[PDB]
Formats: sequence, C-alpha cells, structure tokens
Amino acid sequence: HSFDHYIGSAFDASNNNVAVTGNVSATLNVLAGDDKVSIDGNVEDVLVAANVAVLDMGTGNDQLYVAGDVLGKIDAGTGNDEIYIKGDVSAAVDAGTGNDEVYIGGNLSGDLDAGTDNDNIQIGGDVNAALNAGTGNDNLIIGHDVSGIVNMGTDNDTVEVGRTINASGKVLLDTGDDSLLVSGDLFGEVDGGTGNDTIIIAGKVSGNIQGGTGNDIVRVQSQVWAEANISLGTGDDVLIVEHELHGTVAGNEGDDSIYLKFYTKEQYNNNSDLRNRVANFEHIRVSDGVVKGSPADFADY
Ligand SMILES: [Ca+2]
Ligand SMILES: [Ca+2]
Ligand SMILES: [Ca+2]
Ligand SMILES: [Ca+2]
Ligand SMILES: [Ca+2]
Ligand SMILES: [Ca+2]
Ligand SMILES: [Ca+2]
Ligand SMILES: [Ca+2]
Ligand SMILES: [Ca+2]
Ligand SMILES: [Ca+2]
Ligand SMILES: [Ca+2]
Ligand SMILES: [Ca+2]
Ligand SMILES: [Ca+2]
Ligand SMILES: [Mg+2]
Ligand SMILES: [Mg+2]
Ligand SMILES: [Mg+2]
Repeated sequence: HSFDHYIGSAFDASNNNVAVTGNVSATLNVLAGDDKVSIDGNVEDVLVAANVAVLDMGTGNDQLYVAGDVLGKIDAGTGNDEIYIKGDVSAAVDAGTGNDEVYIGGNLSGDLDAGTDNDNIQIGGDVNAALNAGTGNDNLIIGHDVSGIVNMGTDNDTVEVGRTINASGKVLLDTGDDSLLVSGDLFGEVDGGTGNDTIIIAGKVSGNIQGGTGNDIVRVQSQVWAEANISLGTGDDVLIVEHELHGTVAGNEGDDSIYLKFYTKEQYNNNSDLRNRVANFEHIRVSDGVVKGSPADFADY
C-alpha cells in the first residue's frame, strides 16, 4: 500500500507493506500479520481517545520505520516488534509483550513502555519522560541525559547513560541482577534495587545512590560532593571511590568494603572528617595500604 499524505486506510490480516512518503494524519492499524510500515514524514498528533494508539502494528512480529517525529501514540502490540524512529518522540510508545527492539534517534519526551519480555531500547538523545522497560532482561542505551524516571523493572537489566542523570532524573534498576553505567554526572538518583547490582558513575556525584539489598558493587570515578548520599543497603557491598569523597557513605548492614583510591594513609591519618565519614565500613583500603579490616586488593582500579 503506497501513500503520499496518509489520511486513512483499512488493512488486514495479511503481512502488509505500507509505504508513506509524507505524514500520517489518521489512525493506521496494520492488524494481524507480520507487517512492515515505513513513513518518511511524521506520525501526527491525531485526535484519539485517551491512551488510544494512532499507529498500531497489531499482533504479529512487526517492523516500523519513521524518518520524522512521532507526535501520536505508537503501539507495537504483541509479537517481537522492531521500531526505528529517526526523530523525536513526544507521544507514548508501547512496544507491548514480546522481545521488542526500539530505536529513537532523537529525544524521548512521551512515556515509553517496552512491556513484558526482553527488550532493547536505544534513545539517541535524552530521556525526558517515563521509561518503563518492564519485566524481562532489558537493555537500555541513552546517548545523552536522563531527566525523567527510568524503571527497568524485574529481571536482569543493563542501562548505559551517555551523559548525566539530571537532578530530576532517576534510574531504578529494580529486582534482578542489574548493571548501570553513567558516563556523565549523577545529580539525580540511582537505585540498584534487590539483587546483586553493578553501578558505575564516571562523572561527579551530588545526588543519591542506593545499592539496595543484595551484594552490590558501586564505583564512582570523579568527585563525590558533600550533599551526595551513597548507601549500599543490606548485603555484603563494595564501594570504590576514585577521587575526592565529601559526601555521606554507608555500607549499612552486611560486610562492607570501601576503597579510597584518591587518599594515601598520610591524608587519611590527617583528615578526621574523612575517617568519620567512612568509619561505618568494615573494611577500608587507601591508595597505599589498608587502614581497617581485611579489604580485597582491588588491583583492577
Ligand atoms: Ca496485517
Ligand atoms: Ca501486525
Ligand atoms: Ca506486533
Ligand atoms: Ca511487542
Ligand atoms: Ca516487550
Ligand atoms: Ca521488558
Ligand atoms: Ca526488566
Ligand atoms: Ca531489574
Ligand atoms: Ca537489582
Ligand atoms: Ca542490590
Ligand atoms: Ca547491598
Ligand atoms: Ca551492606
Ligand atoms: Ca556493614
Ligand atoms: Mg514472549
Ligand atoms: Mg538535551
Ligand atoms: Mg545535560
């Protein structure tokens, strides 16, 4: 089915191929079948009832390409769906059940739900709204900042943030054995949730990190400012701090280790505020030896 300006058409249970060279200005529903839809323009803000999809890929393993922006809701439905939107997304996107693959080249400012099963989400710009990866072992890669709330849901999820988790932003890894890497700064919040999680912050931390229950490892590579709070939760946790440590840090319950790579024994022994900040840790290693307990060597860092 070929269209320039799409203003409405009926599809069916066949495996459709829909080519739109212009904009989508009515509802588009390719229904059952493994359908392919390609739109060179925008999915427009078509008037529909609350939470109704403008573009519905339906049941089936469907494949969607949009070269422009998405301003009306997309539902990929059931099935293992593949979505590629080059532009910005300002409407809701629901990849549904199935192992879905979602690529958004621009910013995400509508709420995304990857739904059940094991989804791949890639956002070239910022995550400004809700992003729910759902159940399943999900993979989320963000090019720029998180200003909204990312919830990776149950199972063993991976998040990589290319820039900064802003003051308003959160990344909640939830249950499962999750991995987070923030390449910029953490001004908002991160929560590992239950399970044995790995959290790595390359930039500075002024916001909050919770390891949650489980035996977690947190590594911060730049300055931890005074207002920051890093709590490792119950379980047997490790905190590696590669630079200045001004903020509040807690091992909480369990057998907890801290590596202060930036401070030598000489500094530690001459800085009562630093010693008091980290005294709650069972094991404490500094740059040139051990000051408390029996920490691991941490030779990797
Ligand atoms: Ca169809
Ligand atoms: Ca379909
Ligand atoms: Ca589908
Ligand atoms: Ca789906
Ligand atoms: Ca899904
Ligand atoms: Ca999922
Ligand atoms: Ca998940
Ligand atoms: Ca999880
Ligand atoms: Ca977790
Ligand atoms: Ca945890
Ligand atoms: Ca923990
Ligand atoms: Ca602990
Ligand atoms: Ca402890
Ligand atoms: Mg499935
Ligand atoms: Mg931005
Ligand atoms: Mg920024």
